[PDB]
Amino acid sequence: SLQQQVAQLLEQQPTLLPAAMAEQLNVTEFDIVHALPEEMVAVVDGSHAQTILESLPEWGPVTTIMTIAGSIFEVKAPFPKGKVARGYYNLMGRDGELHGHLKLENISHVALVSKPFMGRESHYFGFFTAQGENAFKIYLGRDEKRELIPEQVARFKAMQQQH
Amino acid sequence: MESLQQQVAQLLEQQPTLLPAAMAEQLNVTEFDIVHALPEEMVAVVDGSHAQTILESLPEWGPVTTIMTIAGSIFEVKAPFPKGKVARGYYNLMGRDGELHGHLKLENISHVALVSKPFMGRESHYFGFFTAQGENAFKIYLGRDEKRELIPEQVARFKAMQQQHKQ
Repeated sequence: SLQQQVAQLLEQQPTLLPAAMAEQLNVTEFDIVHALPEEMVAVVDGSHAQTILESLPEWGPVTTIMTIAGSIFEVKAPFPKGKVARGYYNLMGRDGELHGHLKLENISHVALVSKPFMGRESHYFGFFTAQGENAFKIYLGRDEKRELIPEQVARFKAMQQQH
Repeated sequence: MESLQQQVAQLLEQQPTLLPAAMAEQLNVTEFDIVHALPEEMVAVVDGSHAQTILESLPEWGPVTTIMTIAGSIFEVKAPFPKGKVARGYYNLMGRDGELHGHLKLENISHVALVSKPFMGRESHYFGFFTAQGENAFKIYLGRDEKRELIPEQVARFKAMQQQHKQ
């Protein structure tokens, strides 16, 4: 299939994030995610990710990344809690946190993903669409030092196969 | 069959709550077309070439709310605006604590709008950033205090800016 059809580049062409390889292979970033090595990804049913999202505050510091029009926005803070109101998954941040409303209903799939970049591991949650597009991602937060909380990564790997 | 301007004004008086994106769906146009069709007093449109400059002025302003929309999900950052420096591909943001971090492609912003349109029945102002396609990349709303009111300084500054680019 595709995974096999191009694992040449990863990580022989190291440093290639899924979104960009999508272009070389002309398939959704999700297609790449599916095509990633089993070690690398942990694909999940996308329906009602509000509970996985609800677990997020416990984790600690995280970085929330959304990219629109080629601009990248990231907020480095603990994930907000949340409640469902007016049909959406709404805000629950108090300070320096993330707001405000998340239509998760349009999220078809969630992929827990861990791919090392530039000689360094990288672990995040990738949120997708039926279209396969990448709505946004949650990268594991980091200490004062450049990388990750040791407690969190354990949860990340613990996710596969399931808790 | 009226001008887009007339359709939009009509839409204002009949459905004030409607956001310009929603309006965009309503009349089957890009968001820039509505914002540009808004009543003359209500909006200034400045070249995207000046985008950077405007952002460079914002860290002084104080706390603002940067909002973006992806896949029906809306994301808001209530914080002051980070200073920035152009490196490699982008205008890179230097965020501290609560401030937002990122890399903005100011080259792919063809237009910047200063829009004074009431939000949820209240006084509201925002900077809109538009691609060449006419889609709204992101918005920067003027900040509110704890008592839910705007900040006099920000509104004075923003109004003066509108006035400038109104020629």
